[PDB]
Amino acid sequence: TKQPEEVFDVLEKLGESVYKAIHKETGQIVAIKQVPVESDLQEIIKEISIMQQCDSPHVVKYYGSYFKNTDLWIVMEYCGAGSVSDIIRLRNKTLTEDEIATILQSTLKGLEYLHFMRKIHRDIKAGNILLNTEGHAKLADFGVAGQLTDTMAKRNTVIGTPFWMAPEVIQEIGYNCVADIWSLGITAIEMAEGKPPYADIHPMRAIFMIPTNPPPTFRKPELWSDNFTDFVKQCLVKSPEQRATATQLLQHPFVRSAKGVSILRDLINEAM
Ligand SMILES: COCCNC(=O)Nc1cc(F)c(Oc2ccnc3[nH]cc(-c4ccn(C(C)C)n4)c23)c(F)c1
Repeated sequence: TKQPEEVFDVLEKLGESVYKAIHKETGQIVAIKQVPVESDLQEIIKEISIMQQCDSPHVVKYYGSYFKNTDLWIVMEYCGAGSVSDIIRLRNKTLTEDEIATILQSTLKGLEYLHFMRKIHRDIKAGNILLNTEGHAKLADFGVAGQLTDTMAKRNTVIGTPFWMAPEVIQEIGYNCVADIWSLGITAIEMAEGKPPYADIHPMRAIFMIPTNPPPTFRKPELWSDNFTDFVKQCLVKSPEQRATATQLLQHPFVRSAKGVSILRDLINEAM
């Protein structure tokens, strides 16, 4: 119930509108997203309602909102390294298997938690996985997330970002939490190659082919271990009923043996 600029000292812009700020009472660094109150709020409202219901170390926290002048200030957990796709672009380097194993282990714990709560993220991609400066990965951008309920055991909205969308999401048939596991497999290729399969095709053409085409594979299979190859194959099983869960993939040899967040220390330092 206090004015936002007496609670927060706003520092630099982080994105275009998102700012770094200090919570003046604890010295904790936060991210503040500022949107005009007169803008289209549909996805911000959806996003904030999903984040408010989540309490996981693997999901970006929401701390609250304020009116300031004619803007809405949305206060969130600060992830100082930015997104995985920011880190790939900034270093001009794809991630090693070990870096990918460590990031995807934390991503999978975030998926396991969301899936237990009957949430589907629906936009899993390197752009939507943020790292804090200590190297802990967090799921962000709940703008298109779905909620299963007792009476609605499936969603059927064709939604997501085309290159990352599961075949059953593109097709008319309903789907459930394991749509995110397909998106995770595409994200694994994205982190290893810098872009998803079909990145150079028109998105609306790519969406037409994903349901009919075989599961994608690495562009240069000889670069990658049997474990990494098998991990991607399990993620990209076309049958949703047969596809591995987040819990099961946490035991996959590629993930189960991942190094701690220290292997991301070089990576984060170079990026920042
Ligand atoms: C030219 O290409 C682009 C350049 N890169 C670039 O803009 N990266 C970048 C990456 C970010 F993650 C980013 O946002 C954050 C940064 C730190 N900590 C955060 N905590 C929460 C967020 C965040 C930002 C936006 N959201 C909404 C989905 C509600 N949430 C956040 C941002 F503002 C910018």
